[PDB]
Amino acid sequence: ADFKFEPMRSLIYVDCVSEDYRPKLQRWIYKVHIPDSISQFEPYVTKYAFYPSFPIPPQGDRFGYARMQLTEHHWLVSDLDPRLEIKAIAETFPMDVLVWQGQIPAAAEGNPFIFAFLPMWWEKDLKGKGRTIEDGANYRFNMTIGFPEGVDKAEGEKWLFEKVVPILQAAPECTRVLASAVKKDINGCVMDWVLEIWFENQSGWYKVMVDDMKALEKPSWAQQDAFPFLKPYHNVCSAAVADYTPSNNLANYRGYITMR
Amino acid sequence: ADFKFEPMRSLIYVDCVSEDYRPKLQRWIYKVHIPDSISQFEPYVTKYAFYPSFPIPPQGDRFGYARMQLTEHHWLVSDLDPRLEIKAIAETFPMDVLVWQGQIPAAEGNPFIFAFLPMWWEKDLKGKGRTIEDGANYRFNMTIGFPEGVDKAEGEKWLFEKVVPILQAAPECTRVLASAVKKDINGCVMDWVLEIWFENQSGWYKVMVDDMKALEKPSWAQQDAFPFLKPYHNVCSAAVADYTPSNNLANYRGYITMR
Amino acid sequence: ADFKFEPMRSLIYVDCVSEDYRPKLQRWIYKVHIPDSISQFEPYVTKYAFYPSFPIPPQGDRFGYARMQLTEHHWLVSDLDPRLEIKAIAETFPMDVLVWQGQIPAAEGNPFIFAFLPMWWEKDLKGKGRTIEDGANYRFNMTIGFPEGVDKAEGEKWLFEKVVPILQAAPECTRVLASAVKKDINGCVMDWVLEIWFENQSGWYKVMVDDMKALEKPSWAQQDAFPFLKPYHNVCSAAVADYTPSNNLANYRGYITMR
Amino acid sequence: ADFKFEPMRSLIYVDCVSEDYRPKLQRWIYKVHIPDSISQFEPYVTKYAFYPSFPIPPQGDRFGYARMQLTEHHWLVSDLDPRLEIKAIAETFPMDVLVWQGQIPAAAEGNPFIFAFLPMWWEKDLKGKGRTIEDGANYRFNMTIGFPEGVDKAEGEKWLFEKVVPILQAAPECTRVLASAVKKDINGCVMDWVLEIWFENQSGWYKVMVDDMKALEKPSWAQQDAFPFLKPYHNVCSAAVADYTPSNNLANYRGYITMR
Amino acid sequence: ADFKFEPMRSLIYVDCVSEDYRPKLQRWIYKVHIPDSISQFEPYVTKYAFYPSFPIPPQGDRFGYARMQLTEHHWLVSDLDPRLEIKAIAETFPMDVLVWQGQIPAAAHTEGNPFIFAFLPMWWEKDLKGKGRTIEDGANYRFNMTIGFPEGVDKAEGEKWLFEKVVPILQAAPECTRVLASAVKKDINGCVMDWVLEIWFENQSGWYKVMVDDMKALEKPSWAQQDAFPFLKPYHNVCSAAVADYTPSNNLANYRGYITMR
Amino acid sequence: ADFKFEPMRSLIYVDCVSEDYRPKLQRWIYKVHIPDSISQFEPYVTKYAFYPSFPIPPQGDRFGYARMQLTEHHWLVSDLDPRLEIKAIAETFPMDVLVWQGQIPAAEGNPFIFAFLPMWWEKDLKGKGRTIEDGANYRFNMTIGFPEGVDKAEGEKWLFEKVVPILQAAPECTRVLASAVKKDINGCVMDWVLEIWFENQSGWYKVMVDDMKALEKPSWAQQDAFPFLKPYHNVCSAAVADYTPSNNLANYRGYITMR
Ligand SMILES: O=C(/C(O)=C/c1ccc(O)c(O)c1)c1c(O)cc(O)cc1O
Ligand SMILES: O=C(/C(O)=C/c1ccc(O)c(O)c1)c1c(O)cc(O)cc1O
Ligand SMILES: O=C(/C(O)=C/c1ccc(O)c(O)c1)c1c(O)cc(O)cc1O
Ligand SMILES: O=C(/C(O)=C/c1ccc(O)c(O)c1)c1c(O)cc(O)cc1O
Ligand SMILES: O=C(/C(O)=C/c1ccc(O)c(O)c1)c1c(O)cc(O)cc1O
Ligand SMILES: O=C(/C(O)=C/c1ccc(O)c(O)c1)c1c(O)cc(O)cc1O
Ligand SMILES: [Cl-]
Ligand SMILES: [Cl-]
Ligand SMILES: [Cl-]
Ligand SMILES: [Cl-]
Ligand SMILES: [Cl-]
Ligand SMILES: [Cl-]
Ligand SMILES: [Cl-]
Ligand SMILES: [Cl-]
Ligand SMILES: [Cl-]
Ligand SMILES: [Cl-]
Ligand SMILES: [Cl-]
Ligand SMILES: [Cl-]
Ligand SMILES: [Cl-]
Ligand SMILES: [Cl-]
Ligand SMILES: [Cl-]
Ligand SMILES: [Cl-]
Ligand SMILES: [Cl-]
Ligand SMILES: [Cl-]
Ligand SMILES: [Cl-]
Ligand SMILES: [Cl-]
Ligand SMILES: [Cl-]
Ligand SMILES: [Cl-]
Ligand SMILES: [Cl-]
Ligand SMILES: [Cl-]
Ligand SMILES: [Cl-]
Ligand SMILES: [Cl-]
Ligand SMILES: [K+]
Ligand SMILES: [K+]
Ligand SMILES: [K+]
Repeated sequence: ADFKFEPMRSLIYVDCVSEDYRPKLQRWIYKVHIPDSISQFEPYVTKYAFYPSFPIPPQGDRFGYARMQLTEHHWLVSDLDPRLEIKAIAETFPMDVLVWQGQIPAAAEGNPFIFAFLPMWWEKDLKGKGRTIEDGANYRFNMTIGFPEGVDKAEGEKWLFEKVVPILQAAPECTRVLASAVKKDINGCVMDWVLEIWFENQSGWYKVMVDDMKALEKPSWAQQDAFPFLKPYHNVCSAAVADYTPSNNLANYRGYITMR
Repeated sequence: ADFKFEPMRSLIYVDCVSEDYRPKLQRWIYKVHIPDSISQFEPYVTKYAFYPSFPIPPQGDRFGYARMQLTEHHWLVSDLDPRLEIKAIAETFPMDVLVWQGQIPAAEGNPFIFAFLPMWWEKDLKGKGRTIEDGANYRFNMTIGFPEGVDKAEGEKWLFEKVVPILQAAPECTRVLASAVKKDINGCVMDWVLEIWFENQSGWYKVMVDDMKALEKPSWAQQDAFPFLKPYHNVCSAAVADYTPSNNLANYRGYITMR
Repeated sequence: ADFKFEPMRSLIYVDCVSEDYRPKLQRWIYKVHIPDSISQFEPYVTKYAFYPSFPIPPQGDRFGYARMQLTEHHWLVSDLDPRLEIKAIAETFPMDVLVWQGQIPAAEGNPFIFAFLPMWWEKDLKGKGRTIEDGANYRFNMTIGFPEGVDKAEGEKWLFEKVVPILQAAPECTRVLASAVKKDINGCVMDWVLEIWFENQSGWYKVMVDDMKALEKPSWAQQDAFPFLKPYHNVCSAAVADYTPSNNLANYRGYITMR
Repeated sequence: ADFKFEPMRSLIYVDCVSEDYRPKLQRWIYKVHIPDSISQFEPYVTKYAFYPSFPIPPQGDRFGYARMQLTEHHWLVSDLDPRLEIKAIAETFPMDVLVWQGQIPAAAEGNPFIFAFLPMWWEKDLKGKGRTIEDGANYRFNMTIGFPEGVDKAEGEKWLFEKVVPILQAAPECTRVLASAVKKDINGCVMDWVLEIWFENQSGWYKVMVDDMKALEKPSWAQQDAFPFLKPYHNVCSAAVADYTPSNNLANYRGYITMR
Repeated sequence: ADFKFEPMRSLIYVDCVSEDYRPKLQRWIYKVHIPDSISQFEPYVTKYAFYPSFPIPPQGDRFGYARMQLTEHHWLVSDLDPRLEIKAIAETFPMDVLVWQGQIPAAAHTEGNPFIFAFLPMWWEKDLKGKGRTIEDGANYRFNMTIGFPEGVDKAEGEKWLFEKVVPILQAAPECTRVLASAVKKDINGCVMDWVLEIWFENQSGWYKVMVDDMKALEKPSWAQQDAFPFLKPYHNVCSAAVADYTPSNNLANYRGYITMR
Repeated sequence: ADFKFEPMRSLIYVDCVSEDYRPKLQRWIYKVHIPDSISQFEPYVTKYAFYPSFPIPPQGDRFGYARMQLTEHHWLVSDLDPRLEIKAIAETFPMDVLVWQGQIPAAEGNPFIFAFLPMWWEKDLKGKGRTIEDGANYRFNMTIGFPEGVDKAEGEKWLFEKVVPILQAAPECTRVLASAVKKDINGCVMDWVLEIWFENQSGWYKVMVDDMKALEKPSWAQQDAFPFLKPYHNVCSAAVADYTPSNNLANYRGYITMR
């Protein structure tokens, strides 16, 4: 049977729940996970990249801040096609990785693995159209949200656009707003939206995403007292990243060369 | 909604209208334009290459000769899909680029010619079976668009029944390939892209200038001699080599400057 | 017209019929064939790799053992689409290559076996979940095609109900994978591709020679022992490693010679 | 005249004095500084790499912790040879870079530029000889020190190797100790030693470098009350880094590709 | 015996004497010469690059203008050490290449131009104008020129002329943004050239204004081999190229074989 | 203190004493040894390459034939300088590697042969001027060390006045190169490295076995026939191709596994 041409960009929000885990998690990612991954999908993934998160900002924990990285893939086919379950070589994946990323708690309950599929192009351009790289360095705050069980999706959308987006648009500190609807049909991801919101720096982020958002009234479905009113790491995940990453893995990886 | 699998090769004819602009245009292309471009389409363009033009030959001006390069992309999806208009980072594009390439004057402006094609040539009209072992080629790539109110079928008939026979008769011409432009993608005025190979500039001239004097002047002619089309508007061209070092998705390592 | 999205993995079984031909065949493959191939299909082939065969094992000749390599491509479109027949530059292909690989004699010629598959194995029959951490594999890749007038369904039933169970039972065998050949693409005579992993040559021999002695000789047998198929015509194979340095779209930098 | 074969490894300790500067400094480093640098020394530098610092640990400020990265070069000739002062193209260097790194304040004192030359091979192997990458992920604490004005160098050396290093050796948390003398003859660097001290993690670092070092008595020349007893960023600089960096710039750099 | 550490930058001035030869010469360079060269010196050459020449400017012929490229190597050891003459695989080098480049004439009837291979230190010895120029300051038209004074001209006198008569005209011209110079290492391979200069402009017009028009003010030296600056015999005592800041042909990093256009 | 500029090429003769060890040895070399090595010497080694050996020829065992590969390094400094003994990260080195290569048995082990040379061959004795255009070479690289108490000058005289003239006379032999081993670096027992080219295995055998029967057996002979030296102890060799894909500082991208 045929395989469908299904170009998509996916994002995984990778946390590191303790600094003591960082060397181990980082080693697994770069030493073990990259080659396993390329080995499997080189023929049908056109880009595979890691975007290390900037230092967690103040109150970033309330946004499900990924303290390790964003993992980004560009697919030509759906990885959730059941035919793609068969692999000559399976990935080397210690259960410890789940501890390091917080999927399993210190045994807190655990945090889910958030793997959001999107179209390759942003669906909505809500602020900053025409911005070039010449305009300067961006503090790029990528955030995914999923409305809690039994909140009507259209009602969540209405909240987002009526209440939240206008505050982003109004803030001179915010230079760019982009959004896409999560493709729910692919893997049953709980998230509904991915937004990217750019600032000049952490202080700008905080002014807008913490101080300006104090004006919002608390929705009836709120799972925390303040914006984003969603349960950290379960219904909201995020990372602040730079414009550039050296970890463009299909082009740039040359093995796990160690420092002398 | 779905995105359609639309594998295509595109060619852009990049001129440099004065030698005094060459350093600036070349810098923009290699220093600024490459990274902006790769940044945008790395996931759905499988090849992105520049083919620097050989020195403009005698009477090359009459063929809309691109004095900088051909720019070549291989796409997996149509770039003219409206959904692809949204970009996180837009390209850095000074207005001066338009002057350098001759789109804007600083007597008359020339259009930006961006022709989409299938990835494989539709017609193989001479030289089938030629290998790289057979020698170095002077590859004359030429695109033409018939003027307003010329029946396309009539233009096609002229091309294939009058023009190509002259190419076939010349032993100096080693290869003829052609494809119809995909006009449905971006409204390009051009109708055909041909590639015509010679051994060298003198062969090109003997055939494309001297042998073509035998053609009679069509009624729609916009100039007295072949190609009878308005330079840079209804005909563009470049002569290029078999190989380019500028295979940008594989070969680019930043704008390293000479010491 | 449209081109169909047709992701496929293909395998070619490349023999070297005499050791005296090995330097010449290897030179052609790496010096001439790689650049010709990349030149043609860079935009619509996502991976192009050679897997050198391990030394031919005892009785390997009876399995149509490829003494040079497996050649592997990953395609986004069918290479047998008639539109893909047209190429600006054709491959440089000396007739001697056919001699070296045994397609023609300098007793009897062997066919060119080019099998198209889906990119993912259809059947996982032993060893699901094996990781690279579990150790080095001796990977025996084997393709078979039932002789003329053997019912395909009957051959399939034999393969999966008689042959594969012997593989499954052997502790020496760590992995069994299989896919049906896509016969609709290029008319390949082969019906199945299997990959069967061992620890080493001795394990391969214990299972593929000694354990297979238990099989009844089918009525259609073309040789007395498993695989009961005519070497190089109805069975081809190679044993290869997990890794190859010849990942050609990523790793090739020209034919640099030893000092 | 001849050029001397002078193989050396150099380290630069690159700070970022405010989180608000991080995007700008990081952009300059990766977008502007890399190509300028490669352009100049590609023919006589065999390796050029950046090692991003792990998050600053508790009390890391007291160690002159470089909040951006270590910059590492391997030279075949001395960069301080006066003939090497001439360059066709000079580096693009906004004065703001000095602000971002803390060399100058915002329009005697910011912090000096610390550029330490070493031999390519560590001179002293004081703990953990034989360690392989198979033995696990390392938290690699690289630290350079320079004794203050009018402290006898031999006396400082004796203190380092007879008082400080024994505490490192006694700690099971410390898996590796390496040291080299700074080549002072190259560029007049104030630093005298570079050490690298490995731990499993941040907690190990802190247990040893803060808690175990409380047992040291305060030298007469001390410029702060606790180990390392040297003035942060002036007489001590440091960074904790991983075994691997994706920023192996002579091999891995493909231009400043921006995230979509 | 020991090999001496001898870091050097070399330049070869590669001409193409007819446009009809360009496809063949270019094919040889990129298809045959690159891999042969890398095969030989990968272990002791740290950079190998080609800088294609800009279109020959007006009166460029009088400057021994190389119509193909500059070839640039960075050596760790002297290639003229006699021990380096032995090579497992020798370069494939048809005598036709010499025709294409103008070293020999095309066909026996009843001199061409010499091969100019100049060794330099890796760093310019003299920075005479434009110190501190960055890439941010804009695109350069980089005119690289090598000169060798004719037989029986005192070298010190030639030097004094160069630096005290010629360079001041460059200094006075606002069109000229950079002047760099090094003495040729004559001890390596007996090259006739004495100096390599690089002189930067914004563009061809600037080059011409300065190197042709402003130089008309020079008086003609007694040793002159032509009436106008540079007063030296084209291709024999003067060679040159105008090149860009950047080349895609950084061959040790960038070469992936002779991939042909579709 | 200073480090001396000491440009050298070194060769290591890597055997594989049983086919059952080949997957494991090959995995260690490509998965573990490459990154460990690059990690250590990237800043002062300009080239690091593996040349896989062709199949062992008839009687190749008598020449200490390396059944895995030649390992080749180009150094800027002496790796045997005692200061280079200190390394942040030591190589991961299972003792089994010594079994696989035959240094240790599962009576007698074979030594590790690591020969340092100048980067350029000292003697060109046949085939000067041969280019890659002249064809594919079967390159037989052989190192020899005269036994204890044989005068070195006498061995040299034998090599160059008795052995090499047989190579010179044979039309099957297209190239002879030789260098003296640098004994001062690491105490290597070997005295010479030669490379001797043929067209193929048959040519190798005709010359190195049949033509060498004419030599009289030296008094110091450790075996009856040429090379008259103890296999793997006083003679080691490999036949290799002109090209290797394993140019490790340029070409390595991690241990990507076959699908
Ligand atoms: O990036 C991760 C990853 O493996 C994604 C992925 C790729 C291919 C698949 O078939 C698939 O199901 C998932 C990733 C990561 O970056 C960190 C982790 O802990 C786990 C991951 O899967
Ligand atoms: O090649 C050019 C180019 O930018 C093509 C292109 C790329 C991405 C798109 O989305 C698109 O619509 C077009 C190009 C060039 O080479 C020179 C120029 O002056 C302008 C160009 O666009
Ligand atoms: O791999 C080979 C190859 O060329 C396959 C192929 C590609 C495109 C086509 O149109 C086609 O018909 C075949 C290959 C090889 O690896 C070795 C050979 O000797 C010949 C080959 O074709
Ligand atoms: O490492 C930096 C740097 O400037 C190095 C250097 C190398 C060679 C020279 O001749 C020279 O003058 C300087 C560096 C860096 O890597 C990051 C920064 O943010 C600032 C730096 O100076
Ligand atoms: O690069 C060229 C070249 O041949 C250099 C060289 C190297 C070693 C030698 O011993 C020697 O004599 C020369 C070169 C080129 O790149 C292009 C040309 O057109 C001509 C050249 O010589
Ligand atoms: O390449 C090998 C190797 O390790 C060489 C080497 C490097 C540095 C040293 O200090 C040293 O003593 C040796 C190598 C190989 O390629 C295969 C092997 O089996 C063993 C090796 O050492
Ligand atoms: Cl913590
Ligand atoms: Cl586990
Ligand atoms: Cl900025
Ligand atoms: Cl709360
Ligand atoms: Cl749809
Ligand atoms: Cl019109
Ligand atoms: Cl008619
Ligand atoms: Cl006209
Ligand atoms: Cl259709
Ligand atoms: Cl044989
Ligand atoms: Cl049959
Ligand atoms: Cl049976
Ligand atoms: Cl039989
Ligand atoms: Cl690549
Ligand atoms: Cl801060
Ligand atoms: Cl002080
Ligand atoms: Cl204090
Ligand atoms: Cl000496
Ligand atoms: Cl400019
Ligand atoms: Cl003269
Ligand atoms: Cl004159
Ligand atoms: Cl590289
Ligand atoms: Cl065996
Ligand atoms: Cl051959
Ligand atoms: Cl002995
Ligand atoms: Cl014997
Ligand atoms: K204390
Ligand atoms: K004059
Ligand atoms: K004998």
